[PDB]
Amino acid sequence: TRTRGYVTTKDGIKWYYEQEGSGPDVVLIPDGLGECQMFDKPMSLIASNGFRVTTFDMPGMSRSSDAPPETYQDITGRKLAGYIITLLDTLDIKIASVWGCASGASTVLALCSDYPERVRNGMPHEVPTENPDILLHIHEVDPATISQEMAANSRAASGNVEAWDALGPEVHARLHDNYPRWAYGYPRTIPPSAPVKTEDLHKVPIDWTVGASTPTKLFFENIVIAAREGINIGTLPGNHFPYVSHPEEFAKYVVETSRKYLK
Amino acid sequence: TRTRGYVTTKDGIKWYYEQEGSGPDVVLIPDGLGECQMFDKPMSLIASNGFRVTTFDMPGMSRSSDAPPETYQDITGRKLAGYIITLLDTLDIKIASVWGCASGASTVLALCSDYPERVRNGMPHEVPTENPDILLHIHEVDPATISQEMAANSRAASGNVEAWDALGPEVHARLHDNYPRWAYGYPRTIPPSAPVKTEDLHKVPIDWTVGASTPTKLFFENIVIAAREGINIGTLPGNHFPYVSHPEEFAKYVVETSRKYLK
Repeated sequence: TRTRGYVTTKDGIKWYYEQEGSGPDVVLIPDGLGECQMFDKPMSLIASNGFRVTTFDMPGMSRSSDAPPETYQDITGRKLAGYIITLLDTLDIKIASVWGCASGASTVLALCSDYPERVRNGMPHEVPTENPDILLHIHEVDPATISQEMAANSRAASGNVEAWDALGPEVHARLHDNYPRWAYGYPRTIPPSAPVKTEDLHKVPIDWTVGASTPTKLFFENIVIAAREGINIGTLPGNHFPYVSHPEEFAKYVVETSRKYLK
Repeated sequence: TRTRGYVTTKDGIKWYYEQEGSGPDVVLIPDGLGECQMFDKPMSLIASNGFRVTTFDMPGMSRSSDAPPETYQDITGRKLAGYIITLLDTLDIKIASVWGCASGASTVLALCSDYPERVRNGMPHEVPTENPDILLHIHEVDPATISQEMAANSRAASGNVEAWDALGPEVHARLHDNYPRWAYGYPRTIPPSAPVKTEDLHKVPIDWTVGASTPTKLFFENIVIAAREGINIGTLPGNHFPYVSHPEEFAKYVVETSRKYLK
């Protein structure tokens, strides 16, 4: 049974979150778009394997939109990690296996580096280290343009346009409003702040991934860093949203990976 | 400037080869298709930067078709390297900077591992380590189907279909006949013989690349291996045929990369 709710943390954010299952904690941090409904399908799969899974809309995004502007402006992995930690304390989550793509991945690494005690294992996916030229000036145009552009960009990187489309009108309407907000506070500050320094990656176990169909250059640097640092690195079917494109495989990956760090 | 002709080596191969320029030797080994006309444009560029460039059609392919059956069957990097050494011996090329993609890349590595004394530096591109899904049963259909399917597959991996097409009707007619032959003796034996062990990679300088637009999973292992072994690794624009898709950029890479090892 899926638990759905809202909670107001001490930092003023009114979080929308979902939980399912019991057992060791698994946390699914969304990507930059901050829409946790993208994890709906995988959520059940994971939970069914003896895990309590928690996900949520990111501050200022979708259902967690009632939050202070600072929580969605000048965003970095560490900033977002700070918020997550507060939320986890509020939900009494002591330690967890954390997944995250893009900014969510930056957050995972930030958590791995600065709050090692709260992380059982980190699963970052496509950590932004550079700013694709397709973005670059995405925070200068009008909201409608950003929305139209980012929707096309996101769908293109979906790894499966059918499944992407099948997220539904509710989700896409929420995504429509998130795009501009994302554009103003993420692309410029997230990449440069990526916690990929040597000292950020060895406090807890890390299992890094990149989209199998993602063009090599986009996250080439992720692979080189992982390899050079001796961190498990691999691919997942799909591109930027494996949890949407290939929910069964995504679930299997998260379950198998987390399972190996449990007693 | 450019010389074009044939030379019959002691192994029975009647090679079609081309040379241009003066100075240190640079050898451009074609990919699995074994068509050296793909190097036409970049060859001039490289030759004009103070190098003597040598290229050729691979054994049993294109203009190098008059060759014993053995030379195009059960192909491995080492097998091809043996033929190349004989060719180089006949052309009096003692030491060279060698470029190679796919099977060509496997050959480069084979040369680096087994004939280090003949290699100034190796520039392998997209070394096949696994036989990709798309070519699992390629040999199981009619030759006409093989030609059609492989022409499509190659065009899709061209990195620039306009440039691919622009190789010309003559090249494509030759490629048409090469496809089936390549399918019978390459894809099943090339990948398993990849000289990518630790013992094959430290005898001479190597500068490894993968296509920037190539789907990550395809040559994902190339990146990990290079990085783990501390070998220079980067991307080149395009996909599988950088010398066709981005001739100028390709030529620049070969020149700069080779130039740095000169003494």
